Amino acid sequence: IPSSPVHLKRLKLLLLLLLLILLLILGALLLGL
Repeated sequence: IPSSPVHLKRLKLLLLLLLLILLLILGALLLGL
């Protein structure tokens, strides 16, 4: 069954957002909290 590109877009957006939040916390980690 085909998959609309919008689904893939949201699946990639969610991953990018997760990575952004991860990177954000990896910044706080430099302060210790």
